[PDB]
Amino acid sequence: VVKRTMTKKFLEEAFAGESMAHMRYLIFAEKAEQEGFPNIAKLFRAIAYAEFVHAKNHFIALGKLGKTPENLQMGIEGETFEVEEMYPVYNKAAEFQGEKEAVRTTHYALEAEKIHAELYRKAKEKAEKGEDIEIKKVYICPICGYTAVDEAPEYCPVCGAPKEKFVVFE
Amino acid sequence: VVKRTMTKKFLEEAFAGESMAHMRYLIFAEKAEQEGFPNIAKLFRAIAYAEFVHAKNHFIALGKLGKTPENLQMGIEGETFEVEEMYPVYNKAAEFQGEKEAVRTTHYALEAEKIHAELYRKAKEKAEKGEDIEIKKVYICPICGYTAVDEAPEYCPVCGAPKEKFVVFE
Ligand SMILES: [Fe+2]
Ligand SMILES: [Fe+2]
Ligand SMILES: [Fe+2]
Ligand SMILES: [Fe+2]
Ligand SMILES: [Fe+2]
Ligand SMILES: [Fe+2]
Repeated sequence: VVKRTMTKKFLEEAFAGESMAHMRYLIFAEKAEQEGFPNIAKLFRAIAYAEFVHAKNHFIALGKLGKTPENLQMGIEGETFEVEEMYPVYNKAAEFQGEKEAVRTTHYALEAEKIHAELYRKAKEKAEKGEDIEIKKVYICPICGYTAVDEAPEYCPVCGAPKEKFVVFE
Repeated sequence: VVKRTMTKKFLEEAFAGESMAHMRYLIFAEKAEQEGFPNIAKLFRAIAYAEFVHAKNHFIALGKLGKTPENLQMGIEGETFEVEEMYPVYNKAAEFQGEKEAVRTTHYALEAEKIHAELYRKAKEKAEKGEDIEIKKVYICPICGYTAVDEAPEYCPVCGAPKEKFVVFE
């Protein structure tokens, strides 16, 4: 595990950089697919995977990956920070500055992170005891990220999207 | 597009936070699968997709998504930044501080970003004239992110992993 202060900071910066490169490449892969460049999309998805490999390498070099219950706990703490501190403040500041699009994107994320924190707390209770959670499918709204387990609601309560738009993970 | 300075900054910070949560969750999904919790793995994967949605929303609200040629150009500049500036410095610093694990993860990423920059330059040439690239598959090394289009060397030139371990995008 890396211990020296400057190298640790540089790897955390590189982790952030690789995560953001991965994410832009996923966003760009979807746009290329929509514009009629399916091979360009394939290249973006593939390079996105390479940047996952690089960020995973940095993250393990920093000592941050543990067993499932501990990884769930990191999930819980991050989701809790975004629900209680980060997104309420960023949403209030956007409203204060009149930036309606940011009001919306921060509202969307906040309502979903409330769900994520609760799901990871239910998961951790099972993983603590060596059990897997019993969920069969998870549905995700592709507009706002709203997350539902086992059945999709009739429409998304956060953005109003129809049940038919939800993405299924089975 | 968001224009006020503080809101823009908070959206950039939220984009970084959602990217890193997505990346953590993909890393955690793989560890859950290895430890024998496939339903917790499925949960991490679906919630990572929700964070893709939230990041993509902030990224569009900042006005950073364009057409494929402009997105490739953002690719080129980021990859060129990592090759000529960021990784050489972080790698030399890790070496100076004796942090061999960081020397290795920065070396792995650096050699692959060299290839990414060149692939995106080749892709943009075609995109900016309305044509798709012609590629069949892309191979990615799961140890260091080495990337090869159409034909792969029999062993990864950076870490030595055999071609059978490469992840194939087709
Ligand atoms: Fe990378
Ligand atoms: Fe979340
Ligand atoms: Fe929604
Ligand atoms: Fe999120
Ligand atoms: Fe790269
Ligand atoms: Fe490799």
